[PDB]
Amino acid sequence: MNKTELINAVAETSGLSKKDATKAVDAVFDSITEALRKGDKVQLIGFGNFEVRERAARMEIPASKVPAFKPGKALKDAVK
Amino acid sequence: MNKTELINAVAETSGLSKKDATKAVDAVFDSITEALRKGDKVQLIGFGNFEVRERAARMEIPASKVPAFKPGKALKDAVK
Repeated sequence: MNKTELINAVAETSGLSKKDATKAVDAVFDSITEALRKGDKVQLIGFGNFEVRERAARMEIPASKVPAFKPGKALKDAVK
Repeated sequence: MNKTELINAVAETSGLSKKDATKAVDAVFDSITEALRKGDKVQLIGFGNFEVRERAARMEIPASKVPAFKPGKALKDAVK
């Protein structure tokens, strides 16, 4: 499933037009990206959580930030 | 940021009403969950990819499926 297909699925099940579904899909992902940028954690009931972890400085290799996702029980169970 | 706050952010930036933004947010996450359930991979340009990995059977511990996320370059760079 790619982005175009996700937008089509969102449009079809929500009743929004494809133009509005597009706006909403972009806003979801842009919002999550902005929250992480600020160093906040995005906690979504049922789905999972997004957070940023810092990878430690070492061996003359600087520290860096890594976006990460932890699946929630609901997603873990649906996939099993 | 929790789900309610994500919905508010989506409503505010997309121009949709909070009721429609709710529908769209749920559809995004339900769609991604359904795609994984089917064993498909969700590839979203800029953000990242979701996929299911099988954890191997071993030591009289059965195999199991794990939902996973790989961040895309765009998200990696925005967060750094």
